[PDB]
Amino acid sequence: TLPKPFIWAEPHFMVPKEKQVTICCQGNYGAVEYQLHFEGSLFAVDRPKPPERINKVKFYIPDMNSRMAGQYSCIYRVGELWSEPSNLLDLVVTEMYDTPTLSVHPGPEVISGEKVTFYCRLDTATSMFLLLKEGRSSHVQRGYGKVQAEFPLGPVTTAHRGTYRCFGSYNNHAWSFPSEPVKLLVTG
Repeated sequence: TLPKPFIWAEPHFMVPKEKQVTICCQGNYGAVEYQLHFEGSLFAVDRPKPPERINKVKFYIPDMNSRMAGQYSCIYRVGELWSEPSNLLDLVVTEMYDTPTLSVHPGPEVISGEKVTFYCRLDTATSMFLLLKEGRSSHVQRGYGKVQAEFPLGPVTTAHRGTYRCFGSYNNHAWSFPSEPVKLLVTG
C-alpha cells in the first residue's frame, strides 16, 4: 500500500567511538511522520513540516558508543496508515580497546596472477576478523579463526590494488582499532 522505506548510514556503517554518523530514511513525498527504531525500541521521530516536498529524513547520532551499535529500521506514516519496515541497517562501533596487526603473502607488491592472502591477528579478541579495502571500489570481508584469520584473494588483478586495514572484534557489532594499512601494488 505504501512504498517500502529505505534506510542507510552516512558516511558509512562503521562508526569510531565518540564520533558521529547520520542515519537516513527515505519514505515518500508528503509523509507526515517517520520513526527510527533500534532493537525493538523507538530511537527518534521526525515530522516533516511542510511535508509535500520531503521524502527523506535525517537522524543525527553524535558521540557514537557500543550501546548504539546494532540493528536499525524505519517506518513512515501518510495519514493514518503506517508503512512496512525498511531494510535492516546494522551500525558497528570501532576503535574499541586494541589494535590488530595486518600482513600479506607473498608481499606488498605483486604481478597480476599471483595469489594474495591477507592475515589479521589479534589475540585478545574473538574469532571474527574483518578486512577493509579503502578508497573507491571499497567493501568489507569477514573471516574467522583463533587469534588470527586469513583472507585469501586468489589470483589477483590490478583491480585488487588498494589500501587494506583489518579489524578484530569483541562481538559482531563492536570492533577494535583498524590495523596499520597495507598498500597492495599490482603490476602486469
